[PDB]
Amino acid sequence: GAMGDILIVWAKDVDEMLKQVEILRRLGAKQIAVESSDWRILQEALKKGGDILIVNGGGMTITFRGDDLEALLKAAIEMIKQALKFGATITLSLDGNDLNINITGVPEQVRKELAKEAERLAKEFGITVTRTGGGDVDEMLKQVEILRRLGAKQIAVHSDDWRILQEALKK
Amino acid sequence: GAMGDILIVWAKDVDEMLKQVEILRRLGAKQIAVESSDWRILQEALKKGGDILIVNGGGMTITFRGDDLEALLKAAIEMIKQALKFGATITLSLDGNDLNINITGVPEQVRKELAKEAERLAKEFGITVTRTGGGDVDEMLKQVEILRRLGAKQIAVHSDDWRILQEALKK
Repeated sequence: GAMGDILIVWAKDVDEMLKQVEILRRLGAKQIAVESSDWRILQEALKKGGDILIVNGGGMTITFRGDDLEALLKAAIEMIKQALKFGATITLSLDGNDLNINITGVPEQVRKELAKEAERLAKEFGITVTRTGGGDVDEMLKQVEILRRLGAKQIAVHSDDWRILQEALKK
Repeated sequence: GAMGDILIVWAKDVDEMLKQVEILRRLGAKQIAVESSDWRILQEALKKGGDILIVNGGGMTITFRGDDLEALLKAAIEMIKQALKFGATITLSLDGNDLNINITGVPEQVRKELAKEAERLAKEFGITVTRTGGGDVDEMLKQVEILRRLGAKQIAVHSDDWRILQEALKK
């Protein structure tokens, strides 16, 4: 199209991913790359005819959920400060009662610490939290090979995510 | 490679982009997609042999700079709350004394408001701020065509960015 070749659709839920693709296809979108921490969502993207994927190999998605946006923001702000200080790249967006946080570029131990901190903040601010993705480098390698077997043509990795995974592989 | 085909490198400075590419190439990285709000950085990516680009068509990058990280975080947190409430996707990362904020998925008027708010917060917290990118839909279309003339093979747009730009084109 006039604005580009590929739209990037981010998802942490397979049904929300399919809803977003349908909206964009109705607006005349053609090629769609799906970005997700959930390997199953990337597999669904391939099943439905996508072949460009963006992974979260070493990181995870944290989703705070609640009626009170000010409570979600208080929890997210503590996650932002801690994650940034450890050298993370963090992406935030609102979707109804969800505040979605995609985290990359921290070692596995630090990400597990952040996941535990998310659970503590959820309890502190009277909200719920879900984790999407979060695995080790061997699982990342295994799941990338599965995506290729299922017909992925282009798999993209955030450079900070890749550098963390390469460091984990050397160890 | 074993972890994927493409690394995504984000940049708001052309020299930092080239530094990151060299680091990754030394670690054995091959294909690199460059993501930037600055069309000149995307043009440099093509000049140096890249052909995959990720734009920020309707959004912008805001960079707070200062010695006091707690001051940068105070300014960034006000930007996060305001941008999220308007329906933005925001990506944050630290790089030395810079706090980088990539904003997509808000209409042009709201983005201009956020840019003015960034200038006010910089003054309030005794830090500096720079804007990278930020243009209208006609400029976006013009610059995408220039990237294609300069040999771009795949141009990706965030779906929220694309939906804002499509809405601006209908108007």
